[PDB]
Amino acid sequence: DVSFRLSGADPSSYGMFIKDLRNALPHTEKVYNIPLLLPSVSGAGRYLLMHLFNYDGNTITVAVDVTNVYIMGYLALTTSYFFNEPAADLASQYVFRSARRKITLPYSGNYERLQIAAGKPREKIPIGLPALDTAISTLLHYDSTAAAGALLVLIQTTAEAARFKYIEQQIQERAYRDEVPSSATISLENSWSGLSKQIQLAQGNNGVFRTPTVLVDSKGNRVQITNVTSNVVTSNIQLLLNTKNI
Ligand SMILES: *[C@@H]1O[C@H](CO)[C@@H](O)[C@H](O)[C@H]1NC(C)=O
Ligand SMILES: Nc1ncnc2[nH]cnc12
Repeated sequence: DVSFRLSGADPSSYGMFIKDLRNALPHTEKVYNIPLLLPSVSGAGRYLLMHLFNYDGNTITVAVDVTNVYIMGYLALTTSYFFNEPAADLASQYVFRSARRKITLPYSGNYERLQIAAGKPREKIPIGLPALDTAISTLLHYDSTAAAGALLVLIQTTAEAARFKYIEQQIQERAYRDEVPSSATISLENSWSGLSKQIQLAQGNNGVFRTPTVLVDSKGNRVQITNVTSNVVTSNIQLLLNTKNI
C-alpha cells in the first residue's frame, strides 16, 4: 500500500506520498476530470493501510476507508486503536486482526468531537511535517487527550491533503516549520462533502451548481463557488465523495 517517511522528508517526497495516497483510492469514473470515489466496497478491500514513519523510524499503520478517505483507526506496535463510531467498529473486523489488544478511543472521528477531546479547535493547532512527525510519536504511546490533537494533525496532513491540492501545498509550505491552517484550509475541509455533491449535480445542469458553496479564499475573503469553471473545481479538489454517501 502507501508509505511516508519523516526522516529525510521534503516537499517533494511528501508530494509523492500524497500522489500515492490518491492513486490508491479506486474509482471507475471521473466527473469533470476529478476521480469519483466508489459508492461502496465490500470486505477488507474497503480499507487502505498507510505506513507512516516518524523521524526515528518508528511506525504506525493507519486504516483509511477508500470510499471517503476517513481514517478509522491505526495500529501502533501491537495495539490497535479505533474511533468510537459504528463505521470504525466495522473496520475493526477487517484490519489489524493480529493485534494483541484493541483500544476504542473515547471519541468518534469527526472534527467537532476531536476538537472537544483535544481542548482546542483546528484553527489553533499548528500543522506541517514536523507536526506530523510529533503526531506519529504521540499515537505510539496511548494518551487519549494528546491523541485527539495528534489525530487532527494526522487527518489534515494525509486525508485533507489528498482531497485538495491547496491543502497539500499548505503542508509542503510547512515542511520545516509548523503553522496553524489558513482559514481557506479550514473552509475547504468543511466543504468537501458539499463541493463533491454540487460538482456531481453540475453534470446534467451544464456545469452549474444547484446550490452555491461559500468558501474563504487564500487572501482571506469570503467567496462563493457557483459553477465548475471555478479554480476550486478545475485546479484544487482531487477526489469526490460519491453522492450516494452524502
Ligand atoms: C461561474 O463562476 C464565475 C466565478 O468563478 C463567475 O464569474 C461566472 O459568472 C459564473 N458563470 C455562470 C454561468 O454562472
Ligand atoms: N476521521 C476523519 N478522517 C478523514 N477526514 C476527516 N474529516 C473529519 N474527520 C475525519
